[PDB]
Amino acid sequence: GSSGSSGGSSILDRAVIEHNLLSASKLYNNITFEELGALLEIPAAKAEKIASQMITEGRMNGFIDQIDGIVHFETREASGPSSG
Repeated sequence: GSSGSSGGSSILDRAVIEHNLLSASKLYNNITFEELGALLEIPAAKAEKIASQMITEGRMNGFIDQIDGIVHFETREASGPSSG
């Protein structure tokens, strides 16, 4: 299984990615690791881990879809199904 797996390569501004992740979460309703990484200029592997790390860090709200490999971001003014 030839997977990306990007350890150390670029030490770009990690803060930017963190914010960008939050910015995109408020911008792009949904984006893939490939695109997300292209936005942060980072690899999907990094954006994937970062995205996941962000959620775990509480920085980002939502979950990562491994079924479609898309990052599910939260949208302003949202809750879900009708509770009751």
